[PDB]
Amino acid sequence: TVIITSNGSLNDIRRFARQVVATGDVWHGVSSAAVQWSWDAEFEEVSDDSPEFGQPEIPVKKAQGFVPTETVALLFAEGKDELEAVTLTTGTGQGNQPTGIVTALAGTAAEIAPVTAETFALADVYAVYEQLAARHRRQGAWLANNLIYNKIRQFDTQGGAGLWTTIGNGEPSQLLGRPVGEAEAMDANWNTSASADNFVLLYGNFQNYVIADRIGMTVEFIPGWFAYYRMGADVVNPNAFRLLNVETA
Amino acid sequence: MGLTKADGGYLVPFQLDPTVIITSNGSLNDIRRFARQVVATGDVWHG
Amino acid sequence: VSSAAVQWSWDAEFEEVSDDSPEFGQPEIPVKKAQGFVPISIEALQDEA
Amino acid sequence: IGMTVEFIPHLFGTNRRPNGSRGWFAYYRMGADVVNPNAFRLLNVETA
Repeated sequence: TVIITSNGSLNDIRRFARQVVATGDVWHGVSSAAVQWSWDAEFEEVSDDSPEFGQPEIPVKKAQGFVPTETVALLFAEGKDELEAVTLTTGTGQGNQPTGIVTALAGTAAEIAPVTAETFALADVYAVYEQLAARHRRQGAWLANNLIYNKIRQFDTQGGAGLWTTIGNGEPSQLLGRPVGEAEAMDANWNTSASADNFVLLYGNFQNYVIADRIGMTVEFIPGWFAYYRMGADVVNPNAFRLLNVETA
Repeated sequence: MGLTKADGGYLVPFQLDPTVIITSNGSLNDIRRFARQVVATGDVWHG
Repeated sequence: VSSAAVQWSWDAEFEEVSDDSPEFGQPEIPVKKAQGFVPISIEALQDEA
Repeated sequence: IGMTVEFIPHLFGTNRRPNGSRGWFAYYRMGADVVNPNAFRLLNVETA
């Protein structure tokens, strides 16, 4: 056997995200907006209310690796899992990479500044949860790095309305009556980090983040070993999330 | 022979999800579960 | 033996794969000895119970 | 041999590494000639 010395990565996006099987190279959908009504008087001509339609688009991309038996399979699988996790958490979207949720949400109206500049408090969690629309709010999930959850644990000192759980207990399953997910590939500090933007928390309806899968992990033998894998992902509705951004300067 | 159209890209079939997605925020309200409701039969209701 | 994971990459169509080659280490654990001895007399062995 | 189609599962790039493409090979063998030239008649028109 072999002892793996790589840190690896963990991600829970696929636990909540919507997965659809795309037969072709590109997946297509249809978006719409509701009709507009008005209060009209008697014998008044009704206003024209033609709806507008749109079409999202999901290209399918390709990731492959090559080594010039079961040991090789495991070494391929670990790298595949790590790459998939890091890219789903954040992918540049441009070039040859699928779009990640953090990349696709930056610059959208979903981005929110904290109540106190360069500070993480209990008001920020409630602000992220409450600014979302009710339809998406009642059905959604969280996502952050474990450092953030530990900081949340370290808010209650006297036992008030901050007692998520006590020491000697595992990581609680629910936060504010909602499922909790974690991802090692999210920023968790703003002091030592040299970046201006720090996206640390996320909450929203994850059925609006569509991941399209085409071909699973396949391994061949050339008389080296060749393996490749295809997927694609992007966001349909950008106003079903509320991303937090601590801004340093 | 790539996925470009002139190199065999015309062969792939167009894929579409027929179901629709509504991007409007909508609204939720709870007046109707607390308020009193009456059945009008004309144009006005008097009391 | 110990090793690391293969570094996958995002490649376009008709793009040659990178030279992804892992490396294998070798931990070293020798075995060592501990011992202790006590002598006893014949008279003591006969008398003491 | 008649027309035969052979499938190549892997192609390689400049640096002799796979580039994610496959191949289709086909070959044909034939030969022909004339034994008796005198047993044929051919009409030729020479236009200046």
